[PDB]
Amino acid sequence: HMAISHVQLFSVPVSDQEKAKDFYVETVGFDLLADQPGVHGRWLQVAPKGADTSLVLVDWFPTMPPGSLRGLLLRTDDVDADCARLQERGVAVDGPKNTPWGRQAMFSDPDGNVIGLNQPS
Amino acid sequence: HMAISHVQLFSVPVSDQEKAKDFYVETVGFDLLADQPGVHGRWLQVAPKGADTSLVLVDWFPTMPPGSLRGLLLRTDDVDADCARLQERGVAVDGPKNTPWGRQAMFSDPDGNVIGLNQPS
Ligand SMILES: COC(=O)[C@H](O)[C@@](C)(O)[C@@]12O[C@]13c1cc(O)c4c(c1N[C@H]2C#C/C=C\C#C[C@H]3O)C(=O)c1c(ccc(O)c1O)C4=O
Ligand SMILES: COC(=O)[C@H](O)[C@@](C)(O)[C@@]12O[C@]13c1cc(O)c4c(c1N[C@H]2C#C/C=C\C#C[C@H]3O)C(=O)c1c(ccc(O)c1O)C4=O
Repeated sequence: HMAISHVQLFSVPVSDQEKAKDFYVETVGFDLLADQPGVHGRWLQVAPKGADTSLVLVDWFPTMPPGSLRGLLLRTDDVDADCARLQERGVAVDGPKNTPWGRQAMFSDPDGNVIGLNQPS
Repeated sequence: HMAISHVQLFSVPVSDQEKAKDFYVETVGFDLLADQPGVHGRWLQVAPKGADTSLVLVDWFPTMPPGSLRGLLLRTDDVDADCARLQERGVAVDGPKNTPWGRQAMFSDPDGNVIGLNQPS
């Protein structure tokens, strides 16, 4: 019986990392956990405050070109307010629409990776 | 401040969903959270028991070809016992090795997506 407790982190492919940083931290409001050298380049690691699973903003996997990532869904406690905030902050939002699984919206980062919001029922 | 609490889920590109599911559920030991019809096909969702962030094994994003995903790291309380459990079930493992950020190991799913394991020091 495996001792795996959770996903520590996964990777999002970006091109300009400084730009991605400011987007995920200032615009989307993630916490900046680490920004330092890593083995294949600059390790840039972000997460919603207090979450167990963080995201790494990388540029070193050929198999994941910048902006390729889809099907990422972020849980929020208030999808209307978050959409209002994003729009305020100069991001294009698609939604919020209702769905069988909660109230949802979509937007994209500066490379074109597509991020969902979901507030469950 | 944004009302985003955590990443609800993210996507892992696969070809055969029935193989993938058996791999993640039987080999890697995840719980099966859903196996049901979705928008763009079959919705198949796996997570470590207890965990906030879950994984969807999808086939339908052209920008994420099967087996293309990298830089996924799973947190575990016993990487040594995990690597030996994986090995006895037919999985080629690279590790464990000590790194600055914990004891770490690596393996691929049937499609070639590279999963990491990490037990912190
Ligand atoms: C082909 O797969 C790989 O290159 C690796 O085997 C990985 C993906 O698995 C990997 O070893 C990598 C790796 C590189 C890093 O620079 C770091 C890390 C690292 N672990 C694996 C993970 C990953 C996500 C993108 C990557 C890269 C590898 O270069 C870290 O884990 C790490 C780091 C910093 C603070 C942490 O708390 C931490 O956990 C960190 O800088
Ligand atoms: C069509 O919209 C999109 O392209 C977007 O990618 C999302 C983010 O909006 C996406 O709409 C998708 C989507 C399809 C689904 O079939 C589901 C869902 C779904 N939401 C978004 C999510 C995603 C990850 C891969 C996908 C694709 C879209 O088809 C769900 O969110 C969902 C589902 C089942 C139980 C849940 O608790 C749940 O949250 C579920 O079946």
